[PDB]
Amino acid sequence: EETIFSKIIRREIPSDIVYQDDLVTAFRDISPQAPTHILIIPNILIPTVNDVSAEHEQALGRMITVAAKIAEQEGIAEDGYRLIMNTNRHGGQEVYHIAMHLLGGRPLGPMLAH
Amino acid sequence: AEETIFSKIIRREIPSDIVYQDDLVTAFRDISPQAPTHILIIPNILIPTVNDVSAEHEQALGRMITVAAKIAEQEGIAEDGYRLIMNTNRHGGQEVYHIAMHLLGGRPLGPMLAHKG
Ligand SMILES: Nc1nc2c(ncn2[C@@H]2O[C@H](COP(=O)(O)O)[C@@H](O)[C@H]2O)c(=O)[nH]1
Ligand SMILES: Nc1nc2c(ncn2[C@@H]2O[C@H](COP(=O)(O)O)[C@@H](O)[C@H]2O)c(=O)[nH]1
Repeated sequence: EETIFSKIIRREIPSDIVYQDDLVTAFRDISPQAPTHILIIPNILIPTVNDVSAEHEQALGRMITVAAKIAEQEGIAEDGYRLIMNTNRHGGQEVYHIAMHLLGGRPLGPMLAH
Repeated sequence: AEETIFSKIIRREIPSDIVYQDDLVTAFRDISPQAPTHILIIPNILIPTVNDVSAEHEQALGRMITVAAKIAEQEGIAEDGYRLIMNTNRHGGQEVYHIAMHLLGGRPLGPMLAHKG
């Protein structure tokens, strides 16, 4: 059940890719929600965070280490930012290939609508 | 940087109720829960901010997520769904300078950002 994210990874549909290595691809979100909104995803199809196992841990860590790098080069590192992963209906997960959202460029919070 | 109370939680130097701990990570309930499940997963090493992460941390960072997934399932929220959030510095609203992943769930969580601008 490949999603559009695998075609993005493979440069078979256009996207603004900001970083890629053998574990991870990062690209700008097509419907951004903050001045910076970048997605960082594993190059392998893992549909939900429920599907992760210990073998994925390096790629999972790289997603965070890559978001940090990207936060710096976006000029958002000092003022700050948020990283978010959504899972299933309560999380609002829309694409079934795991993704960390990097959000920033302005004060962001609260974590959840009250 | 100096240690936060989380260090004393991890080291069991302070009274606590740890939900999970291994070589790499520790998890415990937030003191001010923002959802029916609100559990923090943190590395056992002081990393003040996400800006302080390096390659050598990638295994512990990955463990934070595989552990979040394990806890979400133990909590009965894995199928319904959940959010993992990490906050950094002022714009993220980071209150404690030891990195933490928030596992939030137990209800429909609303928009990913309530202030959507
Ligand atoms: N660049 C790009 N972004 C997408 C595409 N499809 C979805 N997105 C973005 O990625 C997010 C999907 O992550 P999820 O909703 O699964 O957490 C959505 O917020 C959406 O804005 C796409 O085909 N191209
Ligand atoms: N159990 C517990 N939770 C705390 C303590 N101090 C802060 N917290 C929770 O952990 C979060 C700190 O993470 P941050 O705000 O840095 O993302 C806060 O939202 C707060 O609710 C504490 O001493 N004990």
